[PDB]
Amino acid sequence: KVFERCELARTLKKLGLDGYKGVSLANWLCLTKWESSYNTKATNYNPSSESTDYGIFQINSKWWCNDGKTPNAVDGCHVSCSELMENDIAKAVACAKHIVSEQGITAWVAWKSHCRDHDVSSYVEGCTL
Ligand code: NA
Repeated sequence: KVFERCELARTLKKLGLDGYKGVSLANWLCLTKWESSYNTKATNYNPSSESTDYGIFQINSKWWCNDGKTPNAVDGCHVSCSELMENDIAKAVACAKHIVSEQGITAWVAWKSHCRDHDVSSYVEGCTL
């Protein structure tokens, strides 16, 4: 599923991400924009660790989900990487909560590069929340 921005905003808020461990909704919307363009089926190969980033949060297979093919890997979220690409982002959100709790918001390099020290208020512009 590719989300519209405000549709995603509403979904992330319903799933308890607004302010979760100090990360505002608009920050999550900026992160997911730059990571995946709001596409739940986004994938990107990471040759540095021969791994793949999956779904709207671009969660990596070396650490956080099982995909079988990744060498020297663990499954921190106890989930198949496929489940992090479901149209229903519930499992993806649960795993993001785990990641941010364990490693902090800086776990997402895309957030550091595009969102940190930027005004991200525009991500909720025109959304009913
Ligand atoms: Na894994």
